[PDB]
Amino acid sequence: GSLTEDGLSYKEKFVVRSYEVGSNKTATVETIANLLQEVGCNHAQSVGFSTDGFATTTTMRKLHLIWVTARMHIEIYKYPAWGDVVEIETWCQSEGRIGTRRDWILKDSVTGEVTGRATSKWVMMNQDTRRLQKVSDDVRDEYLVFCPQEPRLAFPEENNRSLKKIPKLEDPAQYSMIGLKPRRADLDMNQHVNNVTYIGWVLESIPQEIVDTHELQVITLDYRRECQQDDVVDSLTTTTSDSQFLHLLRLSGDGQEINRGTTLWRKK
Amino acid sequence: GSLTEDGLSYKEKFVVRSYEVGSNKTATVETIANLLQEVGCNHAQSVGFSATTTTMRKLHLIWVTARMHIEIYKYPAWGDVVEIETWCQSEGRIGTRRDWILKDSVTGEVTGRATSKWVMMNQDTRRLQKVSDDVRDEYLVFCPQEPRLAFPEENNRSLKKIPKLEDPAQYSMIGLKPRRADLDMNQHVNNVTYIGWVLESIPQEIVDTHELQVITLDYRRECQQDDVVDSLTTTTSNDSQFLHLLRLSGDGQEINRGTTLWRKK
Ligand SMILES: Cc1cccc(C(=O)O)c1N
Ligand SMILES: Cc1cccc(C(=O)O)c1N
Ligand SMILES: Cc1cccc(C(=O)O)c1N
Repeated sequence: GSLTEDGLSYKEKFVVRSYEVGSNKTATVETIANLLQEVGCNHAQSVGFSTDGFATTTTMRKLHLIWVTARMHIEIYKYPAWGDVVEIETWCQSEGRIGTRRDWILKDSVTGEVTGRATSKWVMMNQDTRRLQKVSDDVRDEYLVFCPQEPRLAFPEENNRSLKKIPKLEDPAQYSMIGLKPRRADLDMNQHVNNVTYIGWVLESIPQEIVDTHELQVITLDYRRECQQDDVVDSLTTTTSDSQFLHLLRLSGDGQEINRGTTLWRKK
Repeated sequence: GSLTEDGLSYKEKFVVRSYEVGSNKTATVETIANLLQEVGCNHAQSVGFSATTTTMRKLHLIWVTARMHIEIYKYPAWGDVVEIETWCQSEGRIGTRRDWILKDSVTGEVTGRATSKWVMMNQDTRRLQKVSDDVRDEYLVFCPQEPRLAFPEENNRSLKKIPKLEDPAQYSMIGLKPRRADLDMNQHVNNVTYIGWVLESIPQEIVDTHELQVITLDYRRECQQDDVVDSLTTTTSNDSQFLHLLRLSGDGQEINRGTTLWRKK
């Protein structure tokens, strides 16, 4: 990949792998989310944040700070097929003075048509205590120059789906997958559960009959609390409707909420 | 990637991704096994295959992994370019072997090697069978004529009868279940998932202080989408060796057996 001419965004092409596709011989949404992470991490390396940290800035490393996702919203129009080339463009923007947004646009490498778009919100956490830490300036200065000055949104529309508030799923859930546990392949380089794993866990409670006859169009996922290496998760889903579902991930023990989300599915 | 000049092997470069590395910021052995599968699949596409030949598809025959042996000297770091070369070799009526060599794309040094055994099986009855002359003739042209081994030992450590782990196991990870990300395009559990499951029963203290050097894994039966697996490990031994067994949580049916060798970091 490479930075664009103005140095305010990063672009990269990926060839969809054999093990990256599902039943339809097209990329899974988890493969997509992994590619968004990879282009985001290559964008960080191209602006001088080395591979000694997981896309953390130089001042973040001095403060023992890491990045944590607060929200993820992905919309796919066409999933790339096995062997197809997909080009992803990514950029960052501070959101006033609370968090940081990372957006992506996915395109067909040949025709240039937009096949997908994503947006995410990020906050910082102390890697040792695992407490969310407030940005008291200085950190913003270290990366402001790397953001577009004028607002640039992947979802520029008024009242788009990425801005919607998510309610908490009421018991009893219509569908469930219980006793989900992460394995070592689910962890990132900081030994935290990869943000993509929670997408896989939310989708575990969707009935196979929906998965086989419909395609995932939109997923919005809020991250409230991290799942630890020794935690057990329960995935709950209820139909709210195109098929729409409300999702909740909670710890098997005490029932503490870790994620809430919604998904929209289109018939094939 | 591309076939080599003689068309008897296939080569491909890969850039190690952020999500493909572990705590050491180097590729996990599961990432390596996924890349071996990918270059093996691309080799098959380059020679006109599906995996299956014309006569295999008429006889309802498929290829299935019987054994996998991987040895890693240096795991590539996040961002490093790794070049993998792969080829197949006939084993007569027994089946076929697929070998791989991993190299540092910059220096050319061999950083790893792998070998696998494949047997034919009727897709309906699940019965393993000998390779017929008609089937063999359909793929011998794509194999090197002179034998070419990734492990050119006469009495190699890759090939040896793995014993069955005796109960009680020293270590265990129980109730492992595959999720949709663990399935391949045919909705079968990906062969690499079994490596991840075997490694789940290794104590974290060994993982943090040691690097995996050798893994040998036998495949006896496939885990279904609705199955639950138990991973069992016992130390057999600066080097630590373990004996492994994967079995179904219910009836205790064996699905895999293996061994791993680890070296202090
Ligand atoms: C550390 C980091 C940087 C940029 C993107 C991601 C992501 O997972 O999408 C990520 N985890
Ligand atoms: C503005 C900006 C661009 C590329 C990467 C980062 C980062 O935090 O890794 C970042 N903050
Ligand atoms: C030599 C060779 C290359 C690629 C695939 C096959 C196969 O039969 O699946 C094979 N036998």
